[PDB]
Amino acid sequence: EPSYLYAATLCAVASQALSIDPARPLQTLTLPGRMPPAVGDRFTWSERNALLFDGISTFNVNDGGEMQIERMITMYRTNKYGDSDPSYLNVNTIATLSYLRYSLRTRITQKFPNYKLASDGTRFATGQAVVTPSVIKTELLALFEEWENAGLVEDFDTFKEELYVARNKDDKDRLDVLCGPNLINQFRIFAAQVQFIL
Amino acid sequence: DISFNAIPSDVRVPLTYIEFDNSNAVSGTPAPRQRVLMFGQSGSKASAAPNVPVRIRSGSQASAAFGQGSMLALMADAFLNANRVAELWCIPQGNGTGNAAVGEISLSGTAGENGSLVTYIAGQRLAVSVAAGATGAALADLLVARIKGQPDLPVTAEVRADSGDDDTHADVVLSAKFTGALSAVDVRWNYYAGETTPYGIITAFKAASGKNGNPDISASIAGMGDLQYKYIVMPYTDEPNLNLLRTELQERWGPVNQADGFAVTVLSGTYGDISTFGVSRNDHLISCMGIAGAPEPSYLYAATLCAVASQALSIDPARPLQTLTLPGRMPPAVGDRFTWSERNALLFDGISTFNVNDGGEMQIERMITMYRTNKYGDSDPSYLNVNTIATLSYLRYSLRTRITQKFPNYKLASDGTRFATGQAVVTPSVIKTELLALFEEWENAGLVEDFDTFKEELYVARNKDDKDRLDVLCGPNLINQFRIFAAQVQFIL
Amino acid sequence: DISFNAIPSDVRVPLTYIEFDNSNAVSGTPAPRQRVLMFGQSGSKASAAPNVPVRIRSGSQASAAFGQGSMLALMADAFLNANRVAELWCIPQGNGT
Amino acid sequence: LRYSLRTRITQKFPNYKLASDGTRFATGQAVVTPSVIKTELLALFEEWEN
Repeated sequence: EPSYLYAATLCAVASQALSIDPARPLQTLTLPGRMPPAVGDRFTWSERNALLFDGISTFNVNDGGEMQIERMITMYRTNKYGDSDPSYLNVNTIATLSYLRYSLRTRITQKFPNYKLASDGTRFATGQAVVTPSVIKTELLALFEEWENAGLVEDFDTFKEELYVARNKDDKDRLDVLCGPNLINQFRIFAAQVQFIL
Repeated sequence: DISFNAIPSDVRVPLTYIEFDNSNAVSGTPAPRQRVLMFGQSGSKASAAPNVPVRIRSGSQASAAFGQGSMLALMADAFLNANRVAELWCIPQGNGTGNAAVGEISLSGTAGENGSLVTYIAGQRLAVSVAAGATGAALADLLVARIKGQPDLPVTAEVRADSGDDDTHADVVLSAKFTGALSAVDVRWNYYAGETTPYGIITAFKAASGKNGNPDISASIAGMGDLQYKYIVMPYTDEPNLNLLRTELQERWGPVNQADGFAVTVLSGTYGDISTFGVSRNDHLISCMGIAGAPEPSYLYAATLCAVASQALSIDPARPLQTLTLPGRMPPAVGDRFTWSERNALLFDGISTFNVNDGGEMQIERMITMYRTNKYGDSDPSYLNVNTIATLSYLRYSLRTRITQKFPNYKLASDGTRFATGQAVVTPSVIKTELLALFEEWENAGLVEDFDTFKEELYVARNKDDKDRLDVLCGPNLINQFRIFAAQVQFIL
Repeated sequence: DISFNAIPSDVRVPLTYIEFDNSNAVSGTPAPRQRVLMFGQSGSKASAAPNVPVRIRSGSQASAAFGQGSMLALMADAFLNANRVAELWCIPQGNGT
Repeated sequence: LRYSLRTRITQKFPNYKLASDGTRFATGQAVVTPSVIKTELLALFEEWEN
């Protein structure tokens, strides 16, 4: 079949998997109703691994004429000055980054409109709309827990330690927020050494 | 939130949605199916394609497809008579270098009594009625008629006249249907007790000189297949074919293919040859049972040995094979059987040994691999037993089957992660508990030993170099067979 | 972290990889096989060439291989009647002046 | 004793990487500090002390 049909079906199943769970690996999902390449014209294990190194995603042809997904990877292998960066290797990484940005944009634009930021020592009342760096920091930690129950952010203690929310000393009316992504990782490869004792 | 599949989080139709998940369904591990592949040889007029794996379910079908009387047909018949449940594959190898003639039978003399003559060729027994006052030419004609009457003989025979002044003496020339290093067959007279030859007949067997060459297993391995192929019989015993099989079996034994195998062979020859072969091979994926003076050819014993081993180790891998019998396999004649010292020396060489029970039944003393030294020159018992190899293969199969089924596509995280109750997240602690549960499972099954050390030495950790990987280092402490049993009385009077 | 033998590190294909290693696979020490070599003399038949080590397994085979009534025939006969389990090797020394 | 210890050293520690005692080697990493070899030798000494 022509390439665009495979592209359409793969995008459909990928959208399903990533919308149901952004950080779920697309390892065993199948392309429904798509004819695989004939036997003797399929990449072996070594070819698939080499292609995954090069940047092109792979696919497995399981028994029953079904076409799976294997590892969807983004064509990102070279850092800015040459080098080799895996921070965008998994499509799950970029998808989860997009989901986190979406959720944080929604929460900030919903819970904090028309508020008035102030220094942490401000004696703001209970109902008054004032958000100190400490208040927004606690809100961010609670929100991080809110998408920690549903996975997707792995560690918490390192996130709390490295979370740096500060008032912008120059100019005004913006919180300089720097947070380690602490993105979760997908169970892709299992390596086990038996080392029998006898 | 439960990690769902095929239930979008962006659904708002109020109809209920139920999902069937095939993960976390099978408990324990399914018992592997018994797959045995025999690298036999096919004679002429064989309708099966050489160097192509073919499934065969009946001995007659194997003979029809692989050529009638070919050694592969006999191997298949022996295997099927010794084992039925095991799924059987076979790959013919065509024919190899070497002359097609085996030897000559000189049946000279003049009948003195009115008895019978029995000739045992390739194990198969042939009976000829001996009439009183009959010459040897008539008996040779009757014997060659008997040989042609039995298609299952790997060798076909033709009568040749005296070519001399004498008249009674006549020759029976044998010619193997398959041309290979195993084309030579064993010919004897009066094997079973109570049988005897008449006084007049003088029997002799002139073995033709020449060492034939086994066919190369090159196209056979290049198209062997990708199935499990638990056991791989190998009638051939020369260096290059076994080296090729070593390369293939060591590639399979590695973690990049995950499919395990074992190469069961038999050698028939002088004790020195068997000992040299055993000390020279040194491959911990191959086993051999040396025999001397075997009435049947080597491959016929190899088929039954593989059948019995496959059944007895698929029933329970760690269970030894001290008593498992070889059904219908003719033992060597008394006086040539290995004594206790010879069998112990063979067990310390690398060649497996056999015990002949009262009545002629053959039994397995101890079947072992060829592992006798480490990478260094020092000795090593780690891979000594075939049971160790079978149990390790089963353990790898069990662990792979459980891991690829319970955690198909999950998300790894550190141990201290507050994921949901039903969320599909794997942590080092989760994998440790899962591995401990599976270890208890096969300990209750009875394939392993002490659990405290397994729990203490089980180490599961995320790879700091590359993510999306879990590194697991465990110690199973395999269960050990009963083997010998030494006791000192220390009686008190 | 762990040094995995024969497992290809730096790999991407999603599967399961399991390897067996003999490190920490032997307890105590394996039982050393006892081997005895004799520097005896042979004559008469002496089918085996002198100064050639022969794994001899029986007294009759020694007599037929080292000549009847030779030093090595008697020595191997005496040894094998005392310790059959040991692995034996004989080296004939030809003839002495 | 030499036979047993040669077998033990040639089997238990092939392709390892020794280091000073204060090294921060991981649990599974192939590192044998002098202290590790000392404890292993004492355990082996017990193994042929029983």
